[PDB]
Amino acid sequence: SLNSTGLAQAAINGLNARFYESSNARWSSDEPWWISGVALTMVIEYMRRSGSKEYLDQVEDVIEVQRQPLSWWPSGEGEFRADATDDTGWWALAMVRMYDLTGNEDYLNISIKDEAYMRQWWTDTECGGGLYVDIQDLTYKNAIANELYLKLVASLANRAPNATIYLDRAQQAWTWFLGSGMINGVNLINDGLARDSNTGSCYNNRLPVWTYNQGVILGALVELYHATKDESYLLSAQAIADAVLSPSNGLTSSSGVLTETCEGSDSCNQDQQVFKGVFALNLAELGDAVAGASSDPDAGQDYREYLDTNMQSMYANDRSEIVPTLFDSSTGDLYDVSWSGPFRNATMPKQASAIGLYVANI
Ligand SMILES: OC[C@H]1O[C@H](O[C@H]2[C@@H](O)[C@H](O)[C@@H](CO)O[C@@H]2O)[C@@H](O)[C@@H](O)[C@@H]1O
Ligand SMILES: OC[C@H]1O[C@H](O)[C@@H](O)[C@@H](O)[C@@H]1O
Repeated sequence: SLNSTGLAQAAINGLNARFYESSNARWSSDEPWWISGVALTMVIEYMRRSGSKEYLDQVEDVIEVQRQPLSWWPSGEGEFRADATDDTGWWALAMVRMYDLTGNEDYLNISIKDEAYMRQWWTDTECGGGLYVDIQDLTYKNAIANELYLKLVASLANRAPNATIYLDRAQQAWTWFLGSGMINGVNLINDGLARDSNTGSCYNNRLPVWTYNQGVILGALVELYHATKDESYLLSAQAIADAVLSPSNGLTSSSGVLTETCEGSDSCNQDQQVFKGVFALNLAELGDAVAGASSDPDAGQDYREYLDTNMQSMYANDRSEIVPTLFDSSTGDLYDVSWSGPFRNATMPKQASAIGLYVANI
């Protein structure tokens, strides 16, 4: 009915025409640096699922420049090692995807360097495990930094030469995450952990439920299944997904459209504008593993129909075409944050989220 591959390329062309900076090999320097790594992930995954290699040259140029020691964190010594573990995690998983697309061991070596870098802030003395997100302060063990790390060690357990240690690290990380309390009573993941003032024990801080905190964990459990052939990991991922799928949990609208919790008040900041695309791409990873792990043709079809239903709503209601000029013949599509509301503007985080949903249906 619809060509998700064609609309994905048009969305990537719209991302490049309005937000790419050739002089810096980066999308929107006025936006967070880690979202540029998410945009790189979506472009690499587009090329992987579609078999195309249009943006290969552009993406290697981005890596070569962003590999260098960051001006705001020279102690990281480059290779995407930043002042925050989650920032490093986004780029590390992008290198895992580039290694899957090209097979170049160079990109896998970056993810290995990033794993050892992030492990430096894993402590068993607080919360019984987990790593911090604020490297400079060490005051928060949130969900995203531990979900990105868990998916990284689980991915290296399937690709790295010394994969046994990465499997043990991933198995012990999922054990800590499941026992941390971040997964609440409805199988949704709150934002992070809080520390008791007197006892020191950690507990769910009951902070907002973000869509991207229910996606990265799915890809981690998928990789944990590919490394162990244990369908128990998928069943855990299906429970988290099914909770997001249920309209009674507030994440799925009555029309069946994914809605971030800030969309109602129109207060989604620069970070939250990209959350939805991250979940969609990871949900496609979970659906692909579920359909292959069983013989039922209807396996994972609930997840495919959801991504399809969300695509048509974003197409019909959130799309906007770039105006071609007599000097600038750049064609492409632009998208806002609400996958069902109206198009009012378009920024790079919302554009990257739109690409993720199109790629999640290829
Ligand atoms: O006051 C700091 C600010 O950041 C922390 O939230 C981070 C992350 O855990 C959240 O998922 C996203 C959501 O926008 O923002 C940060 O990256 C928390 O300490 C949060 O309470 C706070 O607003
Ligand atoms: O309250 C839980 C959590 O919320 C804050 O936003 C963070 O900065 C942490 O320091 C704290 O532990």
